[PDB]
Amino acid sequence: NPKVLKVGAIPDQNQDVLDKRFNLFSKELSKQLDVEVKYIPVINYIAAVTGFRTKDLDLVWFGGLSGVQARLQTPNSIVIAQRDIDKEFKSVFVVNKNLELNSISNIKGLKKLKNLRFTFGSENSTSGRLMPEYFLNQAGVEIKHFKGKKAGFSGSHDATIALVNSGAFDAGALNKQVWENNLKNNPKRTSNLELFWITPEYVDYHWVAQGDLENRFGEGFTKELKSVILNLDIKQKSHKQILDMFNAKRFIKAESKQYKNIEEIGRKLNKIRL
Ligand SMILES: O=[P-]([O-])[O-]
Repeated sequence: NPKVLKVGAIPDQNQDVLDKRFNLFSKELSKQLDVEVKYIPVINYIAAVTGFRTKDLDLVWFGGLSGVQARLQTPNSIVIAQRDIDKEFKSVFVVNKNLELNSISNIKGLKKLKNLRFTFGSENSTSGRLMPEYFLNQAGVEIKHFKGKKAGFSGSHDATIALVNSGAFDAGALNKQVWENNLKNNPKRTSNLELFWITPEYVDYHWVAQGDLENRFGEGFTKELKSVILNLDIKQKSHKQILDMFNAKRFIKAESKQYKNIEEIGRKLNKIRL
């Protein structure tokens, strides 16, 4: 249906959170743009990229890696916006309390994760896989050093927390904002977990739009869409509700140039391929 603006997102958290966030976002866009807007869930990160490529999705909340992948597969698409935090984004490594492992204050301490059961997030996660693996490798830790000579891939930051919290895995890595959200608002999910390490900064999440929206929605639509997202205003109750779900005071401009380092890291780890 070409007259519906279809919103998507990488499934980086439990579906209940995603539904609430993206349905509220969609309703606000629909009011301001005077068009039908619908959030369309997907099963995994690959499905977000491929749904964008096939034009089943028009406007998608991507991670750094998955947004790079999507824009490579889908030429002439548009980087729309990000949060302030997405310019200086971080991961956390977490460990199960039962290990009695002390936190570290230097990257070389990641060697303490060798011979443990370790899970990443999605195979295509920036904060849950790509950057954690990069940092592990800098410490001399490779996937083959983990218990079983393999790592888990949980598919989402909430799922990583749940796996380490249950003792299915000893350790994992995830989005630092998600870790903090769970720690405060869902403390039972984090009862058996301790913060192990906070990573250096890198670029992450961003909105990506199709390049052809004008043909369906009229001249100037993409500009209007970008404007609506950038002008979301913490002082307005309905905007606040949306913005709080993104753990942000505002959205800001983002350009394709800024994802060069993620792309290069992706190439080095053979992760540009889905
Ligand atoms: O790509 P995102 O899960 O940090």
